[PDB]
Order: sequence, then C-alpha cells, then structure tokens
Amino acid sequence: GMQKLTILGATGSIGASTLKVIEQNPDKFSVVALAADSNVEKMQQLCQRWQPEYAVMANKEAALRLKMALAVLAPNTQVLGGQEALCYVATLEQVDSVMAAIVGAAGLVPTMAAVKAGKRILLANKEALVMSGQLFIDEVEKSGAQLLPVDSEHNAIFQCLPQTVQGNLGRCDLASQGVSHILLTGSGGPFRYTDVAELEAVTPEQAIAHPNWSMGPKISVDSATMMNKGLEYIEAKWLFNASRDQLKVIIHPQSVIHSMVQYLDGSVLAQMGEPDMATPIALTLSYPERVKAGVKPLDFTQVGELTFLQPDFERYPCLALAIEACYLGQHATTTLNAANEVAVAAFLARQIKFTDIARVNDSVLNQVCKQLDSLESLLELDRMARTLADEVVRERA
Amino acid sequence: GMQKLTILGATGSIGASTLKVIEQNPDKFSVVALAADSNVEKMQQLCQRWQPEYAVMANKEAALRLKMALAVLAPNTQVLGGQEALCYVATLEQVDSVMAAIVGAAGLVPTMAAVKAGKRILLANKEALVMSGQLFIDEVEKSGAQLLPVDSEHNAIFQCLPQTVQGNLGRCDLASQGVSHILLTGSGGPFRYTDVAELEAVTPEQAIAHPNWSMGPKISVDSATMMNKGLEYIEAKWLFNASRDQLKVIIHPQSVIHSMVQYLDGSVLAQMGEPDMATPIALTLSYPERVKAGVKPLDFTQVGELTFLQPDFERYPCLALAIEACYLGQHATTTLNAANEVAVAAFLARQIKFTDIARVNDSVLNQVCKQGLDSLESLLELDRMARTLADEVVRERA
Repeated sequence: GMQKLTILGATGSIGASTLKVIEQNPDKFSVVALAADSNVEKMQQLCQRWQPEYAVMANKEAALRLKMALAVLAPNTQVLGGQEALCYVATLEQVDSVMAAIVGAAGLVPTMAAVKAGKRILLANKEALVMSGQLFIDEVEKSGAQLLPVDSEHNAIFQCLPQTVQGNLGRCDLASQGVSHILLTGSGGPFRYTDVAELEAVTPEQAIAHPNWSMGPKISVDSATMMNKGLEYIEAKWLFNASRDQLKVIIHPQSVIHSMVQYLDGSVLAQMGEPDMATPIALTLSYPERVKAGVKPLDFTQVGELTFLQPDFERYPCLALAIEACYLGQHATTTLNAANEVAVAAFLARQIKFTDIARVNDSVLNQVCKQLDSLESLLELDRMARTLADEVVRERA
Repeated sequence: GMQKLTILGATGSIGASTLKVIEQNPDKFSVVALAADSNVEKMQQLCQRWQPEYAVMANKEAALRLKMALAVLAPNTQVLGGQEALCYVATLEQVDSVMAAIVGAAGLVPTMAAVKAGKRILLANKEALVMSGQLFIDEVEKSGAQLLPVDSEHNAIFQCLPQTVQGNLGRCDLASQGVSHILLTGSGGPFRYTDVAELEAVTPEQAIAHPNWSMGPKISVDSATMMNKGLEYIEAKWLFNASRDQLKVIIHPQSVIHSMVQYLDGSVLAQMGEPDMATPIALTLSYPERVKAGVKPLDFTQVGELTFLQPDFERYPCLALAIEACYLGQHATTTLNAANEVAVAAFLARQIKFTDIARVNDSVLNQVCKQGLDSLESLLELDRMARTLADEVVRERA
C-alpha cells in the first residue's frame, strides 16, 4: 500500500531531505501535494520533477506566478494560494501523512488542520508544542492523529523508547513502561568551555560559530545560550508526557549521540548516526518499518571521542528559564519564545550584549506571568510579549 | 503472575547477580530450585537464605554433604545429586524459567533438558551455541522454548533490535526488519595498543591483567587474544541468524557501550550502562517488561571519553580463526574451542609463548577440517579428538 504525502515547507532543507528519502523508495511513497512560502523558482523545479496533484504557495502573489510557470511544465498540477489552501492540502482524503515543516507561527494553523483530520503528522515545526503543546496533544487525542517527531533529539528519544510508548505519544506512562528518565543531549554551543566572565563581551561573529553545524543565525545563537535545548525540552515534555523527574539534559559536545533513555534495570539506550536529517525523517515516514534514506552507516573508525558534561546555569541561564516556563504552561512558553525571538534579533543587530538575551527573557517572562486558550489567543499573547520585549531591549541600550 | 525459577549454577557470580534481581522483586519471582557443582559451603548459605524446594549438587558426594548441612539450615529443602537431578529441576512442571549458568560441557545436557521442556532459557553457558548451535536452535524451534541471552554483548544487541526480531531469535530475518549490521563490541584486552612484534615475548603475568574487570585466568587470556570475542561472535551468529556481512567487531576500549545495531536508514542504537550483570539478567527475567535490578543509573560524570577502533587481525589472529570457524559450522567451532582450552592451559604453564596460542588453534583447526546427523555425544567425542591433537602440537612448540 502506497503512502500518500503532503509536504508543507517543501523548498527548505527538511523538504529536500524528505524528498531524498522518497526518491530512494519510489514503490513505497507518493507525493500528492507540495506547499511552500514565496520561493517560486525552487517550487517550479520541484513541481516539474515531482508532478504533484497540488502545489500551494502561502503567498497569493507567488501562487499566481507559479500557476503561470506550471501551466505547461506541470500541466496536471493545480496551483493554489494562501492559508486556506495549505489547510486544504493538509486535509485531503487520499493523504496519509503530512510533513509539517513550515516554520514559525504560520505553520500552526495548517499543522492543526492536519491534526483535526486525523493524519499522520511528521512534526518538524517547533511552535506547535512550544506555543501550544496542551492544545495539540488534546486535539491529537480527539482526532486519532499520530504524531511522529522529526527533530534529531526527539526522534532519537523515540527510537530509544519501547514500542508501547512509541504508539502512545502525548499520553504515555513512562514509569509503568520501565523508563526512569529521558536524557536530552546537546552540544553546549561555542561557549561550552569559555569562562562565564568572558560572555559579556561576546560578538555575533563568535556566537554563530557553531562547533558542529552551519545553521541560520537565530538558531545558532539559541544554541550558544542553550535556549535551543530549552525549547527542545519543552517539546519533549509534551511528546513524551514527562513529569519533572523524567527529563534531563546532558551536554555531549560531539553530537554523535543524539539522545538517550535510562531504563529501570540500569540499561541505557542511545541513538547515534551521521548528521543527516534524512535518517530521522525516514523513520517518521516508514514507522514501524525502516527504509533506505540515502545515508551511509556510521563509520566508527572516524567518529573520534565521545564525551559528556554537565551544564551549569551560570553559563546557560536561558535553559533554566525554559525548564521553568515548561512547567508553568502554554502562556509561559509562548511568552518566552516570543521574547527570545526579539532578544536574539536585538543581539544580532548589535543593540544588546550576549548576556542581555537572558535578561530580556527573564523580564518579559516575569511581567506577563505576574499579570480557554486557542491558537488565536496564543498568537495575541505572542504579539503582546513581542511588544514588552521591544520595550526591555530599548532600556538595555 | 509469579515467575518460578530454577537456577543452574547458583554459586558463581551469575547466580549471585540473578539472586540480587530476585531479592529486589519478591512479589514477581520465586526460587523453586538451586543447583551447583561441588561448592557446598556457598550452596548451604544460599539454601539457608532462600529455603528452596530443591537443592541439587552435580557431584553426588557433594550432595551428601549438603543434605547433612541442610538438616539444620534448611530443613524443608530436598537435596538431590547428579546429572539426572539437574535435568529434573530444569524440567519441573511448575518452573517457568531456567537460568542456565553451569559452565562448560557439563551444562549442555541440563540446558538441553530445559530446552526440550519448552522453558524460558536464560542462557549463560557459551558451549550450547559455540559447540552445538544448530542443534540448540533446532530444539528450541521444536519445543517452543524462548531463548534470552544473558551475556553482556548479546543482551545489548537484543535490546538494540526491534521487537519482531527479539521474539524470533535463531530464525530472524534481519535484512527484512531493516537491520544492516550488528556491531559486537569488546575492550581489545591488555595488548590493544601494543606493537604486533612485541607479542612473542608476552608473559602470563602481563596477559592476565584485563584493563576493565578481574576474572579467572583462562577467560582473561581469551580476552588478551580476543578469542573471547570470537566465541561471542559465534554465539551471536546463531542467536541472531547473522551472515558474516551482518556481524562486525569493533573495539571500544572503555566498555561502557556494550554493543550496537546499525539500521538501514543510518540509525544506530547502542546499549550502555554500569558494569553489573544484574542489568542484563533482569531483562532476561522480566522481558518484555522491565524491573529494578539493584543497579544505579549510568553516571555520565564518571564515564570519561568513549573511543572506537578497528581490530587488527595481525594482532588478534584468534579472532580471525573464530570468524572463519563460525561459517564452517559446528565441527569447526567445537574444534577451535577445544584446541583453545588446551593452548591456553599450555601458555599458563609456561610451556608455550603467547603467540603460539593462535598457532596451536590454527594447526588443530586445519587437521580436523581437511576431513549421522551431529549430537551432543558426537560433538563431545569431537571435542576429545581435538584436545588430543592440541596436546600434540603443544608438545611440538618448545
């Protein structure tokens, strides 16, 4: 039986990795729809190669351009435009799975639409669980959607957990399945071996120099502060329904091990592999089976040494903020994430120091939280939080 | 409900670790029988603490001694003696699981008896699969016994494999479940960083210094040559039904990782933990659930650095011999194991050099293999033949 897919966010690197897996398994997967933002040139090339039934641009003007370009290159592809069209392709009857890889706030509504339709969700959008975890888990339970996490760490944890837990995300009783705790791993960022005193002076040039990867500058800074891990922590809490006793963070500088699980008998399972997103994506497509992903086997002769260390809160005050916000709930995580988007832009623009990012997040978080949720209500909250963060940034210069 | 257990080999370290697990879970496991060889002093203390229904010594004279002690220390325990009594406790109707931890050739018959009775076998005897793999897998299939491997590496592999493979040991189709390679790990022994050239001059004193554990001198020398890993390789081939392409050996000097599995999509699963046999034993008792084992969580503060290297067959010629013998079949693995027991005794009596151990194994193996359906008895005869041939080659080497 062929798996039919909608890919939301087809022109970015997650979309490319998904398409590489599908290309390696032409008998097993079939693309019905491709959707993107306003990169028409990339989209026309993908529609030419894939000849999908539907192609959607989130931007209506971009959709008009694509429709002109496709009318002969991809003549059986119907081009659509706008937010309602993203929901439409995410909810088609013939579709089994939706790669939810549109990033930011814009991804929430279509990701939610696929959830309400009971699809298999290949979740590659952080905001769904960072802003609105409770709401998504509640809707997933209502519709019978399956949630399969795409992010490297979550996907690793998922593989290290037993099958009964894998098939019950959002709701799982970890203790009763013999899990003592999940070990969420991270690189520690470029300042992992730098003195706390030196952090005041660090520049964006220094903070973006990620030790293992070359990502967007926003996410690279989140890795320098470990806000990135804090957001992964929040997501993991909702995916695996972890109490405050059941989720830990460890620094693993080399990022070969992607995360681990500690079982009750003393046994630890760990997931490792080459740093290629096709591996985890492949699992989310194929679960409970496995398929070729175009990724080579890990070469242990070249892996080097693996080490571990303990983060501290002097160095990574953002990680404390995120864990705290995590157990305060959606209002708090929404606020923190919004504050941090603004604080990080402010550091990239040289308006504030590196150590002010956490100060901004701390102020905004305190104000909002001192003084029924919906996607709309949480977006309003995001706006409010952004305004407060704008105000604190002004003061810090 | 309650799992009822017979423990074959209760007085060694595997038996102690099993009993530590059972002690942590008094509502889940129950000891019906304890069996041992001729360590009466330890047995009588264990029977005093556990008050089992049966206590068996393999040696009949030892069983008489135990009966007299238990007249005072465990008056409701029935003591029995001899090989037939081991089979008797291994096949009791009320028993669900049998810890098969009697070592050597002596363990084969009782282990086989529990297999024929359809029990859950917690397999901690290397000879069952090293000497007679085919025969055990065939009997397990016929009776409906479950085989759960106790040894650290095999247990780790088991935990890193998918559930459909876990429930089909002996007969599994690895390729179809997405498994590319099983990665059997080992410390490399005390000569892992020593030049090939210097191995001629090695002393028993040097070879018994295993860098992570402290053990019997035979097994310590098997780690120095990696014959120990070779034997684990052979066992793994029968447990997981693995071709030579599907089974690789990696040296991992720190032995925190206990083995790994490489999947088709690029994903690797690894099992790690504190070095305590209670962990794997616990899983063999509790599968598919998990129980407390009296083992702490792994402390990543104390792990140090984890490294990996490819073994050099120039350095570990016994490992190459074992992998070769593995795909030649029961005759070749039986022969190798016998030759190696003799060669190692010869090195531990200073009759031969460390590098001769492999030369002895190589000669015997070649001689035997240039030449009804196999049986435990037939394979034991072959073991004897092999021992005689190895005796001769030892005489020839100095």
